[PDB]
Amino acid sequence: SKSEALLDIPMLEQYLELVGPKLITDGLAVFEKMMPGYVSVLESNLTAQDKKGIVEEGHKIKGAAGSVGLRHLQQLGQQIQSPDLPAWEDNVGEWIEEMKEEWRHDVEVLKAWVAKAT
Ligand SMILES: [Zn+2]
Repeated sequence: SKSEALLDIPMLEQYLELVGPKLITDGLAVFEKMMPGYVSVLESNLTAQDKKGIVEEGHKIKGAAGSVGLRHLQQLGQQIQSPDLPAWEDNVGEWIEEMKEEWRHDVEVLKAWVAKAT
């Protein structure tokens, strides 16, 4: 059930048919190199209590993750960039830490899925 929950399987299956696995795996390699810096910027903005900085970085990750089918990371970045939500002030530091702790795992789950599908 982890593949279904963390990845966008319909999008990935259509992508495999249209482009093949190489564009997905190359995109994923770029995502892995940029994510350490994206999460560090989220954290430094959280410390500075810079709301615009946090929302801007959330939006960048949302797009980045959605491009490679990381549906749950995309949903976290959607929540991070949504200060209109009643729970935002209470939970944005929790969603930041959740992202920090899990993104490498979510990348390993997509790598395995692409390996099995191909
Ligand atoms: Zn999570």
